[PDB]
Amino acid sequence: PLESQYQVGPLLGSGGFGSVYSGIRVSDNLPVAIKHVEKDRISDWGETRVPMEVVLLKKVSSGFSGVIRLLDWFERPDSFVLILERPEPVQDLFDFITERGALQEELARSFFWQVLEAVRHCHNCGVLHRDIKDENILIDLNRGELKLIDFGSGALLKDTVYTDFDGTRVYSPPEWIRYHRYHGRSAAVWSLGILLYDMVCGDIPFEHDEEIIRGQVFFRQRVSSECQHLIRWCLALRPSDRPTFEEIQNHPWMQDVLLPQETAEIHLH
Repeated sequence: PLESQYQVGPLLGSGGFGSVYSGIRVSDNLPVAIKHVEKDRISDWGETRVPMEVVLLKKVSSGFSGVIRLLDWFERPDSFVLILERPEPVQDLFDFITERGALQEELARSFFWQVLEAVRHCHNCGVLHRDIKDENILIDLNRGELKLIDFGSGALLKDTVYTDFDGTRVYSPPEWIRYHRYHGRSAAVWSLGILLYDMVCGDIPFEHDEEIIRGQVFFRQRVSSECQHLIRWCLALRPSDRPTFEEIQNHPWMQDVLLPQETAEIHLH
């Protein structure tokens, strides 16, 4: 009885992922997020049959990490309901960048670093997010911690080729655009390059398919030579030419990252 143990609040948003509401667990007042997904709207089912998203979240929800955890879930006649962790106060990265514009490199470094740690955690747990972008990143404004949300387009990680994709197009790699084929890790690295550019310039680098495949990056804001270098590396046209997660985190631009709490004290408080 999901109706008894949770006090529903306002709608946080809705879209491809379904409808998400703010909530509070009547039990201990723990703040949560309640996600509703209609069964007719989900193609990927995992293993009882449940949306892949539930399988994915269970694999990454154990222990602490930078990914929003699955607290519990319920099946309804025509839909599934997922109870998600909800930090507070929070603002998604998209809104934060829309209000502040381009982010100082020190802040982008801390944020980017945390996203990398979150993605490594998922990959380490056999999960590929496939829709990494500012809209799917939550910022705990008081602790300065980022959290990954929406695994609805994800998949179990594998070393073989992927021929299916339903994530955000302007964040998808040239190989998906041209051949409808991509490998997990290298496609993730490309989306991380889009994300980083987004953070330091205030907007994404490419809008049309032709720009994605051309792959030339133009900087609309002042960005250090080292950051520009990391961005162009993540956005290498040839998948194998992109850096591994280890190479990204060992990159000159990624050194001396601030701690989440310092980050909040200096940039968010």
